[PDB]
Amino acid sequence: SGFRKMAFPSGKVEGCMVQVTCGTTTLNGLWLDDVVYCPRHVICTSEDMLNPNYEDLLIRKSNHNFLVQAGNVQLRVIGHSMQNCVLKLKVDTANPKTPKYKFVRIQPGQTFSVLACYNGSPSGVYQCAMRPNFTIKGSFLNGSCGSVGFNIDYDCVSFCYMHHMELPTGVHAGTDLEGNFYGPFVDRQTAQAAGTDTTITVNVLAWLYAAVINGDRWFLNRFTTTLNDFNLVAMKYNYEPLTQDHVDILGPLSAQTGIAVLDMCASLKELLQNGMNGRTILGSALLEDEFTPFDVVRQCSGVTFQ
Amino acid sequence: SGFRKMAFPSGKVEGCMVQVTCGTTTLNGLWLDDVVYCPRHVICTSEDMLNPNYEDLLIRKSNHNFLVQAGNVQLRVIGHSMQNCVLKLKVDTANPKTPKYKFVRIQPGQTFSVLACYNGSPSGVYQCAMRPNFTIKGSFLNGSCGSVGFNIDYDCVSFCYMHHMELPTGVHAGTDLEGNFYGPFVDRQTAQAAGTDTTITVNVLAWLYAAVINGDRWFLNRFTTTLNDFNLVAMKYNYEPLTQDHVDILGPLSAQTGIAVLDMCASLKELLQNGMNGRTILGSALLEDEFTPFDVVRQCSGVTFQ
Ligand SMILES: CCc1cc(O)c(Oc2ccc(C(N)=O)cc2F)cc1F
Ligand SMILES: CCc1cc(O)c(Oc2ccc(C(N)=O)cc2F)cc1F
Repeated sequence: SGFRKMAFPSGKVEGCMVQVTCGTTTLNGLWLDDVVYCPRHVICTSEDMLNPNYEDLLIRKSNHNFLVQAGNVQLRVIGHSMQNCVLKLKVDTANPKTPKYKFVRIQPGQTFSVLACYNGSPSGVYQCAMRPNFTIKGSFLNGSCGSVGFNIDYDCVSFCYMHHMELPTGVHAGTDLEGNFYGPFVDRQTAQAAGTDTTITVNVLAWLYAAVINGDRWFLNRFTTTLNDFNLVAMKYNYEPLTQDHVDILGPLSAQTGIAVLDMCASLKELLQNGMNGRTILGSALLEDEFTPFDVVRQCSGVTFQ
Repeated sequence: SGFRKMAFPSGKVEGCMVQVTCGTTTLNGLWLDDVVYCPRHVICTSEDMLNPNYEDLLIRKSNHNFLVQAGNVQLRVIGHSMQNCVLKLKVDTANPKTPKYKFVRIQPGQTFSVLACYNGSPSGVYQCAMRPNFTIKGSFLNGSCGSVGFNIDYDCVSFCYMHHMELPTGVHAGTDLEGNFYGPFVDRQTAQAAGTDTTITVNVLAWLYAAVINGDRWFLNRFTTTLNDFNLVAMKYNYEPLTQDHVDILGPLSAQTGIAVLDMCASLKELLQNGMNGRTILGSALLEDEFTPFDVVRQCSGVTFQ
């Protein structure tokens, strides 16, 4: 019993974290096979983050300008290239701790674990979601760039995020492992403001099913609704519109608990219109939206990883 | 910026998790050097959890009755002994992934990371606190027994919890790694109810400092108070009494933010008496008490682990 914000085991990713230093800038890199991936703004100095021309800044960089340190050993850089907003540093040693892995570009609403690192050393792990405005609400300080977000399916690590920037509002932005930013953000210290932080409706519903499974049932009402009628309420509270795809994805949780998806929507509707009246759900006083339906099934069924 | 429920990197502990099977019962064990630690109720059957006599049940067990599997390899058990509520299974192979480690019995209010496991395979990691009633609010399903809680100080893993039981109320109980239960709980399926779940006052205050550091300052009032006057409010809301030791421990956070500890107490007092009026603090609608002062400093300063 009990439901917690749960991250994947980070050991497979810890063995891939290295320290990359260019000039006086040090951040983290990801060492997979014989390539080290890191944010391209490692080549930037302080005066340059306002308006960097990365192509021009890279002309003055050779392989030996990139210092890559794994633990206490220096990796030999034998080639380097820029792919979008990441650099790929070819090293002469394949990472012996390389796990089975994929590179995935996730959709908004999807969750992943972040291994926060500093100077190539892991500091902590927590669970994140890609917000609908393509930011993430993480915990990152100076030097955390290059920290990655990932999912694990048994023995395969799916890397989906690399941390690049912190916006003036305290939220965070980054790229996939191909170097393409999530959302409209750029690796420049400029005026870029995040859009509306809408709530991930399907995730709240999943979390409500998780609450029912674990004994929190006070919010179950006597009402039902339709997708169109619920979405009229979702729009007012800046909730994502619920689609039939979302209903379908919640099928398994609906079947296990015997509560029709549209019944749970009517329960959510009452919670949005009347608040929680000082009660709590799974130890929270607000509606949680960073659990996916698959996360709930995983944690309520005990899926492991080899 | 940003403040998150953050667990330690679990890689050092993942390499120690094994599967222990006795008869038809399978749970998790912790393999350090040439000893495997696991809950002693691995030797129990279903009819036996009501009133087990472990000394008698152990008489019918030999070394070869304990099947210990690390990954896909069978470990050779060459000795076994019961220490309080854990079994120590001497194996003939030292764990080559053994990290620097200690065994620590933590105090209530202290936090730690849990590596939830099933069949010796890690499933996820999350942060927990030892509640003042000596329970923990975890996420454990059948087969999770033997999962451990731990802290890391750079390169030393301090193991402080092994999971044993789930109470009828959905909370969790366990032992230190010497086999002594936290609180009055026993490894028997009996009537044992948890006491008052009081709030860890010093941890809430630490978390309020973390909020100030990250830009949430609306709760800062114009008032101050005394320890005795604040504690009169703490008692009403089932808060731990604050002591001078607690004030001293908050010194560093007080100095960094320039807010006297007793000023922050007066802010907490107003929050308890008037609620949050629908606002949030660090993304929460309730007062969080599972961050220690040391946790806040760690996450706000970027401490790493080698
Ligand atoms: C030119 C691109 C660029 C380079 C930087 O080095 C940079 O610096 C930071 C990045 C992230 C954080 C944080 N806390 O996540 C803090 C930082 F100072 C920002 C930035 F856009
Ligand atoms: C005789 C001692 C004993 C043996 C058990 O095997 C047991 O079983 C469970 C333990 C923990 C959980 C959970 N979800 O944490 C679930 C369980 F069924 C309980 C118990 F007291």
